[PDB]
Amino acid sequence: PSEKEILDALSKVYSEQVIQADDYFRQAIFELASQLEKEGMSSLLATKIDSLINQYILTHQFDAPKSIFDLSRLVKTK
Repeated sequence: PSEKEILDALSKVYSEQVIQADDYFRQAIFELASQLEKEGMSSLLATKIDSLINQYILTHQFDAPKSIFDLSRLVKTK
């Protein structure tokens, strides 16, 4: 479960029309992916993406594109 796979999974989520259409989630994902790219992965960052993706999933009543669930899965693993 590598630093790059998570970064790519973030980018996949970021590119989603429903994420692009929403200024809070778009920027949030953008910031987390930049922190990862810059500093690498961490416990903390894992926690932050987890919280953001939980928030996205719950806010949308489990109606989220596959990539969101894919990302969610990856950061849940660690």
